[PDB]
This record gives sequence, C-alpha cells and structure tokens, in this order.
Amino acid sequence: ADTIVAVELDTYPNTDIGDPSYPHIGIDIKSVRSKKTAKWNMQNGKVGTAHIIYNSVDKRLSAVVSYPNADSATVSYDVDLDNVLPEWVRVGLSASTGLYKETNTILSWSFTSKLKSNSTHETNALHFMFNQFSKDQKDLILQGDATTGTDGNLELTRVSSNGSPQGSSVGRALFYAPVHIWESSAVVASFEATFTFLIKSPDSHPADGIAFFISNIDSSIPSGSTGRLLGLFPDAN
Amino acid sequence: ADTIVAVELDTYPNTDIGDPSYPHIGIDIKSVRSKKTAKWNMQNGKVGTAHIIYNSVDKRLSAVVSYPNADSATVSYDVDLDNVLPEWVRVGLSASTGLYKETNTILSWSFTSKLKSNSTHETNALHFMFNQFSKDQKDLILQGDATTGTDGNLELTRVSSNGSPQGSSVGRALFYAPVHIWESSAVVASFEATFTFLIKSPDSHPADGIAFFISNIDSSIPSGSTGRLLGLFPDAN
Amino acid sequence: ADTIVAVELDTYPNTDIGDPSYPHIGIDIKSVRSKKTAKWNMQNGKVGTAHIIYNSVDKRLSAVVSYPNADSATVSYDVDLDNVLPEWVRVGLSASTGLYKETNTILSWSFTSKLKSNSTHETNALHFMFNQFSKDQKDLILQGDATTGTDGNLELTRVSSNGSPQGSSVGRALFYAPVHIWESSAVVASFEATFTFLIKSPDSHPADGIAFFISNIDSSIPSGSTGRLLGLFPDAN
Amino acid sequence: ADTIVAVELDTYPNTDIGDPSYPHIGIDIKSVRSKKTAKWNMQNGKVGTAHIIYNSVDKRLSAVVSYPNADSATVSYDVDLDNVLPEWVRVGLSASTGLYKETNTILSWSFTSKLKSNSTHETNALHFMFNQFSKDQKDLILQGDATTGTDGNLELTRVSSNGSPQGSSVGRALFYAPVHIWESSAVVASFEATFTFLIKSPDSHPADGIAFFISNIDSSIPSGSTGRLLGLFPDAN
Ligand SMILES: [Ca+2]
Ligand SMILES: [Ca+2]
Ligand SMILES: [Ca+2]
Ligand SMILES: [Ca+2]
Ligand SMILES: [Cl-]
Ligand SMILES: [Cl-]
Ligand SMILES: [Cl-]
Ligand SMILES: [Cl-]
Ligand SMILES: [Cl-]
Ligand SMILES: [Cl-]
Ligand SMILES: [Cl-]
Ligand SMILES: [Cl-]
Ligand SMILES: [Mn+2]
Ligand SMILES: [Mn+2]
Ligand SMILES: [Mn+2]
Ligand SMILES: [Mn+2]
Ligand code: NA
Ligand code: NA
Ligand code: NA
Ligand code: NA
Repeated sequence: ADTIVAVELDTYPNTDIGDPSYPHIGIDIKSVRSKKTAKWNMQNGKVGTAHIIYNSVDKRLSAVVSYPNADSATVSYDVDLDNVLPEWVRVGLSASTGLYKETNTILSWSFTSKLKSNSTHETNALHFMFNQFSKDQKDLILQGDATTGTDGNLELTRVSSNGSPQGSSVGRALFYAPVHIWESSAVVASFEATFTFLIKSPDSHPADGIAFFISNIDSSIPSGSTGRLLGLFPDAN
Repeated sequence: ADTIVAVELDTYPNTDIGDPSYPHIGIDIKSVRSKKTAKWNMQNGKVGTAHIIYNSVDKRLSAVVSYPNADSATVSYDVDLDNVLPEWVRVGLSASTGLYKETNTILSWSFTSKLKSNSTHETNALHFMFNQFSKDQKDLILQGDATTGTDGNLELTRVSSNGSPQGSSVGRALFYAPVHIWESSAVVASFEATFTFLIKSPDSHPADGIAFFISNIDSSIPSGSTGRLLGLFPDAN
Repeated sequence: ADTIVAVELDTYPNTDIGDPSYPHIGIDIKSVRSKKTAKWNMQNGKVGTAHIIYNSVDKRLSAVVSYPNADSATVSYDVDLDNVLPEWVRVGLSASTGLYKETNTILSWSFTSKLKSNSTHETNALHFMFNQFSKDQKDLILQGDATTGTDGNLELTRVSSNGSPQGSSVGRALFYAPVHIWESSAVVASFEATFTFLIKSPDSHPADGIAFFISNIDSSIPSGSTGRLLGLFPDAN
Repeated sequence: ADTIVAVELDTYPNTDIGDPSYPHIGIDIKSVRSKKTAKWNMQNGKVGTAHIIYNSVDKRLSAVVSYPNADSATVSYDVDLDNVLPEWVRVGLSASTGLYKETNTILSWSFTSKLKSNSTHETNALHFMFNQFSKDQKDLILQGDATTGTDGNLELTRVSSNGSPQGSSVGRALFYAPVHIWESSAVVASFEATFTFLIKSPDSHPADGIAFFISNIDSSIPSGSTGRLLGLFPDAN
C-alpha cells in the first residue's frame, strides 16, 4: 500500500470511523481516522482557502481553513514526518463523492518546499503556483476522474456539463516532479501548501471532501476509495 | 524601556546571569536571561549561518545555527509573540563586546514576514535580502558603533583598519521600514530571518555575541548595554 | 523639483499636452507628456490590473494593463533609467481628479527590486506585497488626500462616505523604505510592480488617472498637481 | 530533430562555425552558430555565475556572466521565443568536451518561470533552486555522461576520481517537470535562470563549454554532439 500524510476537509460525518458529528478538518497520518480534528463550518457553494504548514524543527503539521467574512478553523498534530514519509515524495490534491455528492473544484493551488543545509549557499527550494489550469496541464498527473480546463479550474471529481456533481467519483492531481522533503545535510526543512476550493452540492448533505496529501512517488488511487476514504486510503483502518 | 524578543548567539559564559558554562544559543523574551538555551560549538574565525523561524499557528520561536562541516545547534521556546510584541515592530541585528572582544561581522541578512488573511487575495508580505552592504545603506538604521561598507560587510561593533576588534563596543542595524507582525484578519502569520556572520577574536575567550531581535519601532540601544547585555537590554533582570 | 519616472493610466484626454483622444497608458520620463502611449479601453467601475517591468540589461520600461475578459494594453519605451533616476529612490502610487472625477481605489500593490552582483552570493532584494491596507498602514507614506483602511483599500483621492469621488483631489502613497535601484557592483538590476485598481465615476467622462512612480527619496506632491498632472508634475512641460 | 534555444559559454574558438577567435558567450537559436556573441574572459579554475533572462513583452533573450573581482560579459538577441519554442518545454544544462577538455561542474542552478493572466488572480509560477546536488537527485533527468553527488555538485561531463576531466564527453541535466512557457491568457510571461559553474582544465586550451538550454519536452542528446556541438545540436548548420 501507499504511504499517505494528508489534511482532510471532510464534509460528511462518518461517525463509525471516528468523524465528529459535523464537517471537520483533520490531520491524517497513514489512516483516514484523523489523529486530530476540528469543527469546520463548511459553506456550501462558497470559495474557501486552505493552508497547510510544517517544518522539521517544530515537527507539527498544521492547517487553517477559512472563508471570507467568517472565522477560521485550525487543526495541528505533533508528528515527525521524517519517520512517516520517504525522502522523496509526490504532493497532490484528492477528493471523492459517494452516495452523497458535491463538486470538488480547485481554483488555485500552490506549494513550496525548502531544504536549508549547513553550507554557506544553503537553500534548495521547489515552488509551484497555479491560479488557473489549462485543458492540457502537463505538469500535473491526473488520476481517476480528475480533469483540468473547465472554466480554468481543476475538477477533482466528476461534474456534468451543467455543473451537477456526480456521486461515486474519485480523482486526484499530483505535481509532476518528485519533491525532496528530507536531506541528510538539511538543518531546516519546511513545506507549505495553499489551495482555494469551491465545494457545492444541490443537497443539504454534501460529501465527501477534499484533501491535500503527500505520498510515495508512485502513489495511485487505492481500490474502492470513493466516499468516506477520500481517494486516499484502501480501507478505514 | 523597549520591548525585545531576540535570538542570541552568546559567545561568553556569564554564569551569574544564567548562561551555561560555554558558548550557547538562546531565546530571549524581554530579558537577557534566556528562556531556553542550547550548547553552541562556536568556531573562532569561521563563517556561520543562523536561521530564526516563528509562526502564529504553532507559537514556537526556534533558531538553528551551523558552520560548514559541523553539526548544528538548535533552540526552541513556546511563546505566543502576539502577547509580547506590538502589532508593528522593527527588526534588527545587535552585537557587543566588553572587556573581552571579537569581531561581529555580518556578511548577509535576510528577513521575510507574511500575513495571510481570510480574503481570497490573502497574502501580505515583506521581504529583504542583503548579500552585501554599501558604504551608504539607506534602508538600514545604524545605531551605536555599527558601520557598513568595509569589505561590503556590516560591522556591528568597532573594528580597527587592520581587523582588530575593539572592546567596550555596541552597535545595531535595523531595517528602515516598520514591519507588520500581527493583523486582526490574519489567519496565518509568520516570520523568518537568516544571517551569516564572522566572529573572530585574537583571544581564547571571545565576547560577547550577536543577536537577531524584534523590537518596538522606536527601539534604541539601552544605556550601558555593552558586554553581556548584547546591546539589547538595560540590565540583567 | 523632484525627479519622476512613471507609468500613467490616464483616463482623460488632454490633447493640448499630447494625450491621444482617448484614455491611454503612457510612459512618463520627467514630464507628463508621455514619451510613448497606447490606447487603453478603460472600463468604468471594473477592477483592473497593471504590471510594470524594467531591467538594466534591456533598458526598456514596459507596462501592461488588463481587465478580466478583455484584451490588454501595453506600452514600452527604451530608456536607461540609470541616467534618469538617482541610486536610491522611493516608489509609489499617485492619482488625481480635477473638474472631472473618479475613484482612484487601490486594492493591492506589490513591488520587487533586485540587484545581482558579481560575487558568488550575488542577490540583494526588496519585496513588498499588499493585498489589503490597514487603517494605520505604518509602512506607507500617505501624501495629500490619500487614505487607507476604508473597506481594506487604499483610496488615493478623496471619496465621500457614500462612495462618491470628489473633484480637485490629489493623493499619493509611497513605500516607507528607500529602494536601492542601482549599485556599482550590480551585473543585473531589475524592478517590477503590480497593482490592482478600481476606477469608477458616476460620469461619462472620468478623470484624471492613476500612476505608478519612482522618485527621489524626499519626493512630495508638487503644488497645483491636481487634474491632468496626476500628482506627479508641477507643470505640463 | 529537437528544437533548441540556448545560451552558450563557449570556451573553445571554432572559427569555421562562426566562433570569434576567443572564448565567448552566445545566444543560440536553433543553431550552434550563435545569433549574437560577446567576448568572455573565461578564468580557468575559478567559479563563475551566469544569468539568463527573457520576457514576452520585450522579446529579448539576454545573458550575463561574471567572476568575482572581474567585469562581466553580456550578450542579447531580439527574438520572439513564442515563434521558436513550443508551449511546453523542458529546461536544462548541457556541456561537452572533445579532443580538448575541461571540467563542466555545476555548483548551483536556479530557474523561475511566470505566466501572469488577465484574471484578478493572475500568477502562475514554477521555481526551483539547487545549491547542492544529491547522489540520487530524482527531480533531474540526467543524460549522457552527467552525474550528481560528487562533492555535492552536478558534473555534466566525465571526470575521473582524481579530478581529471575526460575528453570526448557529453552530458546534460534537465528539470523533471515540463515547464509552461506560453499560455493563451498570459499578458506577461517571463523566465530567468542562474547557474554557478567551475570550468577547470589542466591545459592552456580548455574545451568545449557549458550551455543553459530550453527544448521540446522529449529532447535528448543528439548523436555526435561532443566537442563544438555542446550536446545541443546534431550538426553545425
Ligand atoms: Ca467523512
Ligand atoms: Ca553571555
Ligand atoms: Ca490626461
Ligand atoms: Ca566553440
Ligand atoms: Cl472555512
Ligand atoms: Cl451531513
Ligand atoms: Cl554553529
Ligand atoms: Cl570563555
Ligand atoms: Cl485594461
Ligand atoms: Cl472623456
Ligand atoms: Cl565571466
Ligand atoms: Cl583555445
Ligand atoms: Mn474525517
Ligand atoms: Mn546567554
Ligand atoms: Mn496622458
Ligand atoms: Mn560559439
Ligand atoms: Na465551499
Ligand atoms: Na564565527
Ligand atoms: Na477601472
Ligand atoms: Na571557470
């Protein structure tokens, strides 16, 4: 199986797998059963922004999600990712629907990783920023139902031509290049990601959510990972 | 009195004010008596690099110092700087000598502060990077004995024309513009600084050290802050 | 008198000072009579974005202005700014109204200047980015009628509480720190600026425009520089 | 055949293919016979730095090369790269030796490409920075004789364990991800690259040089491109 570290924006409460009884943001370390969660007052049909941060000195994976005119939600978990993830990874976004559904539209996505060594010329960095997505976005690996280019956006899950989200959908987008997240000479290592999203559902109960994730380089959508599994995990263990 | 948050590279052990019995790096919150320290294997005459990091989600002020071919030293302290510092600050470097002495030469200095709001256009930022210093560096406020331009460097404390550091010296350099470190709409705030330095002494016992500091905007060198007080504090309380 | 280099977004045609008979963008080198102009299909009440670019290798000052869903306008002028501007400058935004009027609202403003030397550690940089403006924006020098904080924006010229722009207004905002634009060791020097703006008028004929400008450090609004002079020049010479 | 745009640091004068009678820097558009050249006072065994710049408004490909304590060399050529290169490219470094030889050592390499659209959220960017190279640098495609990790450097051409450069060698390194260099909505597009290099030869006549290049995504070393062809071209046409 793949190795997954993720921040979930979980829109549907599956209480038998540890979700609280409301939409929430969570830190997922190798399991869909979040290590830490916080209540998320998700707004159907509104554009929100998520920020994810981590550094090797503090060893705390943190996330903040907000909408204009609203308070933020935040969640943090103390974890040494050097002990979870391999030295080289890919980074991505994932989303799913199940018997309940929503659009999982990404309007923008940025990422920066840095490794500062003890040499006088210390800094290695990777940065990418998408504020629009082309019909042929060659620097993204699209998996499952994910598509790019419709209204300049990344649609992680299936949407019909009239905007209607489809159930039982899963899709991911990964940046094309492998990312160096640990190095033997690095004295400070850090990563951050930001994405803006539009989750809209014609229903009172949207599902299932969007995640930012970091994985082994050859990661692929696990079998049967629609719905509550967010395209990230093969089961709910 | 001024309000000071600082990371000290303390080259001389003053044990009656809480210094350990060796050169060390420390986190100073409104006092020269560091809240946290770590042993620092300072290398007389070698160019080193210091990194300082903080963000408002984790509320941990951390620093790493290293030399090429050597292990790093690191120190961290949990502190909500929103409860210490004002909303607007200046940032700077400070150094001192006393009856023992050293050069306090800065070869480069960079700083980045960011405030990300809950608006869709979220980011405010300030960044500066000096890899050399002019004889007339108009975007730096020089205090005390600090000078710029000699060999393209910033000399925080007095050095003679032949390279000899002078005792009983104190000097600081602050970036000209005020820096916005907290804002009511910010959902993520962060700062980082890096500087490279050359501390050299003709003596077996160098003193007193270099600090990166954040202060009220009108901060000035306190009276009698040579030596163990690092140009930062009026006393050892 | 001050020394001014500016890119003008000129909303009102003053044909006796060389304006074409339509709104236009122009490169102004020490005179309001632009050295080069291009037609600008200004859209009353819509948010637009302007980009300004220059580097010391190509010695060409260029600007691009656009609105969503519209083609851009662009203008360029070959000029060695080393022969116009001093070594240290301030950078700013300026706007005016006269007997005709408009809002001159700035929603965001960013700037980056770089000096790369022939040393192995080559880069000096200054960068600032405002995507919102506080009621007390301490890193901006506000001149004339300019204010910050209303709806998080920078209003360069006077607007009443109900949104009504006032005539005979002039105002500027300059970044607090001096900016190093030329240095003897620099092998590549460059600057860029971007700003987003909302020019709205209740009238069919808005006036007078907005400019991004670079000036001597002590620059101030010239006397009688309302209207066609854009807050930049004391006369139309 | 591949499509190549390159900046050459040409260490050996091949006068029958248009080289001047000295080491030189050149702009190569689809041919090793540079469209523009400038004299380059190459220093055997010294670390130098090259900068390459281009933007879609000015349509001028420019390069600057320097060593510490020395004047720079610069070359520029007016060319609309939209008419040369495809929309998506890869970027890389190339070097060669022939019957004359040199080390072609890369100590650092950075690249930034930006596409700014007419949307209010305008910016797309890719940036990478290597100040060291790992024995397994997964985000680089190494071609021919190129290797990474020896002393933390990228060796484009073959070097023995004792530092001796080998003749008849060719090697390239390309960034793993495709790069978007033109887009239909982009109102400003730009790229820049910097690399630091050490060319050393035990001989009075080093050869053949190093190039920064942009190519079709599937570019590969052409047959027989050792020596004067710099790993870039299949012939001298
Ligand atoms: Ca769930
Ligand atoms: Ca001490
Ligand atoms: Ca006019
Ligand atoms: Ca040649
Ligand atoms: Cl939210
Ligand atoms: Cl529900
Ligand atoms: Cl150290
Ligand atoms: Cl001692
Ligand atoms: Cl426009
Ligand atoms: Cl008119
Ligand atoms: Cl050179
Ligand atoms: Cl020769
Ligand atoms: Mn959950
Ligand atoms: Mn101490
Ligand atoms: Mn005009
Ligand atoms: Mn040549
Ligand atoms: Na939403
Ligand atoms: Na030292
Ligand atoms: Na407008
Ligand atoms: Na060389």
